[PDB]
Order: sequence, then C-alpha cells, then structure tokens
Amino acid sequence: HTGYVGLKNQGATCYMNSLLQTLFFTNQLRKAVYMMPTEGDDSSKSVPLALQRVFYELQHSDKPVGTKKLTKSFGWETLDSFMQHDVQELCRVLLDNVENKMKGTCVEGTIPKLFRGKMVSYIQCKEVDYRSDRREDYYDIQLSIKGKKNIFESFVDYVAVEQLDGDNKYDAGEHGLQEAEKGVKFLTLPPVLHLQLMRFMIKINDRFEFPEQLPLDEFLQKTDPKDPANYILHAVLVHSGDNHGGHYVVYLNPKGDGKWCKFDDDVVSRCTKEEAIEHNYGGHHCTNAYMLVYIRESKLSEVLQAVTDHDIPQQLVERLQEEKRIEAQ
Ligand SMILES: CCc1c(-c2ccc3[nH]ncc3c2)cnc(N)c1-c1ccc(O)cc1
Repeated sequence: HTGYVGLKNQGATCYMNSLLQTLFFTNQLRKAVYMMPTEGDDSSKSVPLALQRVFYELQHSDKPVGTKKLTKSFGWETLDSFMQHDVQELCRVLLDNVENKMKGTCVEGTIPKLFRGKMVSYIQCKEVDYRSDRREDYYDIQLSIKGKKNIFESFVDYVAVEQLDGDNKYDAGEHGLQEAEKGVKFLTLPPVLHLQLMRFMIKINDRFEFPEQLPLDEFLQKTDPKDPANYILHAVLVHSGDNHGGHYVVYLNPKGDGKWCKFDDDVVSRCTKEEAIEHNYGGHHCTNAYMLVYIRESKLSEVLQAVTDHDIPQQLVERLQEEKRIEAQ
C-alpha cells in the first residue's frame, strides 16, 4: 500500500537492511550508483554491481529483495561479522566502493558532494601565543547522548572547549608543555547529514530528543543569508534491545513531505510522525534511534530528485534481467 518494497531477513545482518533503504532513498546517490561502469565486473566479487542490483530490485520488485550477493562481495559472511562492526563502518565500506567506482565518470565526486562537510580542529595555548589550526573533512557527526537531552545539547557538547591541564598538558613543541584549550568549529554542513548517536559505548537507552526541523546556523563560524543551515529529518534508524536480542528497523519519509513509513525488513507500512520521531526518543518499553539522517532544506529537491526507469542504463537492466532469467530456471 506504501508503494515501497522491503528487504529479506537473511541472517544477523543487523543495521544492513536499515542502511540499504536509507541510501536507496538518497535518490541523488541512487541515480549515481546506476551510472557506475559495472559491465566488465564479476557478478560475485563486485560490491558496486551488488549495490546496483539491490537498488534496481527495490525500485521494481513487488516481492522482498534479497541481499545474499551483497553480503558475499564485501566479505561479511561469518555468523557474527555484522556484530563485530557498526553501521558507520558498513556505510564507509559501501560508499568507498561506489565513489572509487565513480572515478573518471561524469558522476565522479557524488559522495563528497552529498556527505563532505568542512571542520576546524584547534589547540590554542593559554600562557603562550601559539595556535595549531587543523582544517578537517567529515562525512558524519558522532554525537554523545549520555547526559544530553537533545541534538542541540549534543552539538553544544561537540563544539565545547576541552582543557589541557596537568597530566594531559599540550606539547607546544618549542614552547614546551603548555596549558591549552582544544575544540572543534564547523565551517560547512553537508547536504546529506548522517548523525551517529553514541548509544553503543554496552547499550545506553536514556531519553534523547531530535526535531523534525534542525537549525544548525548557530554552530557555524559564518552564516549565509541566502542558504541557512536548516535541516529536514529524512531517516530514523532504530534498534530494540539492552545487551541481547536486537531488532533493527528504519523510518523514512522518502519524498521529504513528512509522510512517514516503517521499513521493518520485508514489511513496509505507513506510520504516523509520532511512531517515527517521538516514539524513538527512548526512556521510561525499550526502543530508540541510534542513527539519524537530515537533509538541508535548500538541497532537499536536488538530493530527493525523481528517479525513473529511464535513469537506469539499458546495459544495467539487460544484465540484471539475464540474472533473473538464470535463477528462474
Ligand atoms: C561517506 C562515507 C564516509 C566516509 C567516506 C568514504 C568514502 C569516500 N570517498 N570519498 C569521500 C569518502 C568518504 C568517511 N567517513 C565516514 N564517517 C563516512 C560515513 C558517512 C555516513 C555514515 O552514515 C557512515 C560513515
């Protein structure tokens, strides 16, 4: 009834199915993934080709999509392979393969265009006039949730100044051991904002609030009047558990219109804003968000651009249709 299809439960894949729907509904990345030159690749060893198959299937199949060819291609086939890692590691590995496969193509640099943000790490000495400014690149933000009640407080703590005193004094080189202040300052925020909520260090289930609309202009060094840092909540990656028996589900409003759906493996059903947002705050049952996806209001239309059958090359279609014919025998 939703118009969207789900993914098969084929093991202890955990967060894998949740990330797959998250990336699929990042329409600009989906289009880009289809434009990859996979014609000469091996149907078993290729991760970029495996990511296209899942994306094509999710776009056309009425039946729950299989991920067996994907899990094999990046070598996470052991009983607890996904339990040894995190959603951030899987996404880093998956997107490194699709961006590496985009080199030389027209769609080269899709991943930095959507996920790269500009940061500045600084160490300013108190008693000495020496400052070490280190401009860094980031593709996601790891937010601490323990003690913090909401995203604003987590961002306040993220940009907060650290004191380098006594035993943890700063090596100012020629100025010797100096008492200094360490902090981070945001230069730019990416069109696709992936926020990792540090619930897993053990698993913390304390109440943590996130808004539907997130204004982040107050955390930037310099603000643009023509382009404010207003972010629209797109995906809510959820987990149910304490230490054992973990169930992973993802909530999405794919069009960014505020009309949400619950993506529980093979079962995709329409849900309220409450079920997707408020109900995944945690506290008091045991259900909470571990990862959030926000899209910049100005980039909402471009990131979530319409994807049709014509946006998939004939060479890709021909190969996956042949693969369907082989398995139909
Ligand atoms: C964009 C993927 C990525 C990269 C990364 C990987 C490959 C790349 N190729 N070009 C830039 C680039 C960045 C580096 N660090 C990360 N933390 C992440 C990341 C982002 C969102 C997540 O939900 C989880 C992880």
